[PDB]
Amino acid sequence: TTVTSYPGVYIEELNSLALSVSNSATAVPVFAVDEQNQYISEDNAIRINSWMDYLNLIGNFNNEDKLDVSVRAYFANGGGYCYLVKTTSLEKIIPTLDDVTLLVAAGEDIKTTVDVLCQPGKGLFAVFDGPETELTINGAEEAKQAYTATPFAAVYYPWLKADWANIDIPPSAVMAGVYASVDLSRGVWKAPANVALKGGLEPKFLVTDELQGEYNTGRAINMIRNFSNTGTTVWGARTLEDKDNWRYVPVRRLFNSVERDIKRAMSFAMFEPNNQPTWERVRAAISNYLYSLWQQGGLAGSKEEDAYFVQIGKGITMTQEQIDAGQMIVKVGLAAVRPAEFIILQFTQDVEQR
Amino acid sequence: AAVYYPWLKADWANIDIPPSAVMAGVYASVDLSRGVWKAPANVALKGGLEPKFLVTDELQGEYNTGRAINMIRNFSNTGTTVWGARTLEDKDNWRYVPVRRLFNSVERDIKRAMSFAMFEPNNQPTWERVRAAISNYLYSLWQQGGLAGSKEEDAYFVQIGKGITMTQEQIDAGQMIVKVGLAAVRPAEFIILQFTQDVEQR
Amino acid sequence: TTVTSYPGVYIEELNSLALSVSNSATAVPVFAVDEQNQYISEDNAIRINS
Repeated sequence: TTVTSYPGVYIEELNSLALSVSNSATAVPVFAVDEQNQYISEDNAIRINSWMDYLNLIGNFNNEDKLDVSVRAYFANGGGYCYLVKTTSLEKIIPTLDDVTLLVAAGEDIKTTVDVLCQPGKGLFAVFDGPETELTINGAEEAKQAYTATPFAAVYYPWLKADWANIDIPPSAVMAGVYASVDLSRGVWKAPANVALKGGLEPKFLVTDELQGEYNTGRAINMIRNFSNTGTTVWGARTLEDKDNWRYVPVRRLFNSVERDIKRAMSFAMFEPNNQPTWERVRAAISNYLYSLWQQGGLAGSKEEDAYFVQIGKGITMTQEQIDAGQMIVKVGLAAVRPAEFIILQFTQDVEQR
Repeated sequence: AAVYYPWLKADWANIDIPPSAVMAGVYASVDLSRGVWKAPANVALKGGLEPKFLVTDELQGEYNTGRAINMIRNFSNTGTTVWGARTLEDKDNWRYVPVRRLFNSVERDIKRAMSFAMFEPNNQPTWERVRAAISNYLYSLWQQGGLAGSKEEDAYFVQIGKGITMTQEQIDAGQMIVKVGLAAVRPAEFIILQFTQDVEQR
Repeated sequence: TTVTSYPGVYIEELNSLALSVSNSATAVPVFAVDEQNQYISEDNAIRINS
């Protein structure tokens, strides 16, 4: 540590491992632009902040082209900054980017590129757009066949039609803004459904309630439905996967933003020597992040011993021989809240029975 | 030994700087600031010099095994940082340059102390001083966190005495034998994170 | 399970078998229509809701 050579006063500042977890950039999307759009440069993530910032790329032509309408509809719903890449070089740019967590298809049919991109380790929940044609109720078995069931996706059926820019707006770029608006206003764990679309755009296809019955099961297609109380609202929080674990886009995107806020904090404690002083700081810094989500109501459970658990230590999670290979193992439990998809009400006339 | 791949390029002195002289200063900066047992990787280079060759992460996958080559990699959070603590040997004992250079600085600080007790006659008064003086050094490293283990009976052990480490016939040849155990800490090379949705299971 | 190749942070999500039993569609009938009824298409389960 310190060497003492000459008689004098030696100042040395020993400091413990200071570890804290930063939460930032929950929903920052990317837009796979149309390949024909000549204004996006080839193989460069040109980044835009606002619509006046985007308008320096192209000063006119808000009316016709389907990318140009989509990013205008994106900034109207929710505020964010988005990168614009061509779909030809989509798989080359996205891994070398800072925070891209919604690979949003602005009507470009990039299902194969999404499956190559997102492994279970990376993250970046990627929304899709529904089929622009009519979906009847008895043609449900074929309309689901085009999408392949993966828990990193979401489909939204009715393509939207607005007053300005008379071409049909894709629903995926519209719903991309509602994600960043909900994750900013009420946090990431609240489901992005049941929020009115702030832009003045109506669904082109009306939604029967029985039509949503046989589509919102299996690899579900969420449906934008307009009714009289709140206007045109999004009405689906299900992803493209039907099992008990990963059924919901709030329960999926909470496990993205927790597994990315901790991974940035683990870069500070990267090459620290792992013993009992080190993994007490890593346990206490992660458990304060998972406690702050529990006080905000993002995790279910009555008290904090049930909402989460974190376990580091020789013995408990890793053996001695794994320490000799230099790999410390952190087990993290989360009980994420799931939305009330079907609130049911049971009415009894037996009040003394209880 | 230790190898560091990308030769560095700086603004001043436009010839290519070798990485070995650059990494030599980071060793003396880490060993002074946080001690010898902390791994000399994950420290930004204070000089204004960038790597001449960019490092792909998959390129480091098949080079950081076997007789490994450590790689200086620049990323956006901390700048150009050193990113390897492995030596040129792939076995379980001597895999790391902190676990190697701790066994150099302990086996040289004690060897200078053994010159004072060099020709002392070895009996029960002598090797009680040598046992108690070495065990206080290995206790001071344990309180600084340089040695793993829960309590001091597990972090180290030192054994001198007729019987235990040396026999009677080796005393008659005049050679006393000191056995010293160390459990040096090894760096977290691959921190892995396992996420479960079963919180009442634990 | 997991392979460790390069020094870094590895996220792997191990999840237990989540199994739950869904109860739905207890009594959904089919109607063998009359063979003379020309409006039902041949060999196709035409489905009606209301």
